[PDB]
Amino acid sequence: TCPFYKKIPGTGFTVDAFQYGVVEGCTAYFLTHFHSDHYAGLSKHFTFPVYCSEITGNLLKNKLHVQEQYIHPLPLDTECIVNGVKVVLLDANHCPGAVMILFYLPNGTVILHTGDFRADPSMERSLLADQKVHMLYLDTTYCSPEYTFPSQQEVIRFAINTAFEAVTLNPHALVVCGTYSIGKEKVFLAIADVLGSKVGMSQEKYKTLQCLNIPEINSLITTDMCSSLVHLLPMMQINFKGLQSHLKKCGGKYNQILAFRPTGWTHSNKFTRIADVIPQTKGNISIYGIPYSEHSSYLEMKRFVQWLKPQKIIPTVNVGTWKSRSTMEKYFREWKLEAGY
Ligand code: NI
Repeated sequence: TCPFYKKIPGTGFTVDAFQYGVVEGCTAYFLTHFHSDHYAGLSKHFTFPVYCSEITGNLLKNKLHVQEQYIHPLPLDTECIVNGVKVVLLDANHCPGAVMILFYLPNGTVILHTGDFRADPSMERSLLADQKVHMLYLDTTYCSPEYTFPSQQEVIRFAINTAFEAVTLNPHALVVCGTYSIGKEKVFLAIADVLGSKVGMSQEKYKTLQCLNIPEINSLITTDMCSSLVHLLPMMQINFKGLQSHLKKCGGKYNQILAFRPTGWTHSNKFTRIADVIPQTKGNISIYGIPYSEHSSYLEMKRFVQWLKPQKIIPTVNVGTWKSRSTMEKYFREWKLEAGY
């Protein structure tokens, strides 16, 4: 059955709760963003109201084939009424169309659900600053002090300079960027822009990108692989074997590959700065691991929560084991004692 952390008290609302069949009591199903763990169970066969951003709605319609009558897109940063309750959707700084939701309960309680997010100081001057938040449903993906990473901008700058140098040294090199879902689009779009190229990709991936309300998208992406010097491939193909194979497929138009695997955290975050990063190399193919994160680091999460000062925290990630929950509760108490709430 639907866990308590996906229910919003004093409403018949749920969030990211599509895998449990019909939820008893539920009159409106919110979807924070289009990642398969969160949407799991939604399909053309779902017949209840789904509330979401416009971008998430485009994806639901076109990729999952959910019928249009059941999709209720809402604009950002706007007070809206859903089934008699005031809500606001905010940018989560995660992947395209990802939202946090603010719920104003009839009794006067205020609840923030972060969905998946990457906490940032610009969220300190949104509609959140205007009133007290009593309860916080928190993306606790990286809630442990070992999880540090550079800013998105440091990582993009590194990627840009690396790619520009390699292709100026060898104008017959191909750049490849690995991908599995939506998110991290800036990696491949910034590389292409410094090289004066469009990004080439499969038909399914192109269809996905065409839903995302990215300005000038038609000038940036194509399905003609031939005509482009940055290609997207599935993450699973980003290895020496898959990359040599792809290079045979392109018809001797390129004689070298430089490939980027955007990952989350891995253990080498604990020593190496972004400037020290060096690739793995086998012959005429080089692979760079770059920690481009769309989740809060420990320090970013801590700052956001210390600012917000919620009366209660409800974790939404890593809640499946008692050890993880116990560990997280310890960090929440520390933050509360340091900050005086
Ligand atoms: Ni996500």
